[PDB]
Amino acid sequence: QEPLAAGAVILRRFAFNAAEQLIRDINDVASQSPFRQMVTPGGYTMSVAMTNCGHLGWTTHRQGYLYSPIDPQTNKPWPAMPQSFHNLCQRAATAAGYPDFQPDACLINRYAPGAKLCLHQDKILRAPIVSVSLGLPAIFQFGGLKRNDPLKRLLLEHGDVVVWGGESRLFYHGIQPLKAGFHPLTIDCRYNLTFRQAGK
DNA sequence: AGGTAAAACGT
DNA sequence: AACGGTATTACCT
Ligand SMILES: O=C(O)CCC(=O)C(=O)O
Ligand SMILES: [Mn+2]
Repeated sequence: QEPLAAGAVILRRFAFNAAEQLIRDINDVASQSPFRQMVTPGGYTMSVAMTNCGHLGWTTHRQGYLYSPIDPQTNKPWPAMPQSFHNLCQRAATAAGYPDFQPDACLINRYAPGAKLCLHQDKILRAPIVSVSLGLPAIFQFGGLKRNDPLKRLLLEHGDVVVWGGESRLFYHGIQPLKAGFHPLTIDCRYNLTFRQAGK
């Protein structure tokens, strides 16, 4: 449990023991709602490929960003949140000092070599974010409330969990372009799980 | 009024 | 290649 910011902590290798099962469940989720690279409102295809599980999934469309109960690619509900995901999330939230967190949304990100996520805030209720890294390492940027607030850069390795909330809830953060490499469990990619409470 | 796109090129 | 401009507006509710 390392002090990233007010309300924020990195729990290194927290999910290491759970990771094989987590990855099996990512595969099961994506067999129903496939990974897709979404298109921004501005018309650019994101380098990260995404899917979701739980009641609500994050998606883009022409008018903005949206949490939706329906996957617009399949026209069916997102797959149910795996119990492995929910149990890990709750354990990590508890360890980070957010014992009452009840997520209803899990965004699954797959990073191939070169994929990034430019600095952004998680907007759209005042609950924490629990963010689980799997596979290849990546450099995570964590800033402040303003885009030009100085950035901490942290290598996130397989099994690391970052939790933010309270004063750091809306802080800008991001992922630098993924370096190529090998990981025994994911082979050639990084996955992240982002748990939120997106609904009432 | 106030929130949201940019979760996306030049130096 | 780290930093910051752009939304310094347009278009919604
Ligand atoms: O991949 C990560 O560690 C961060 C992902 C993220 O910020 C998001 O999906 O909103
Ligand atoms: Mn985010």
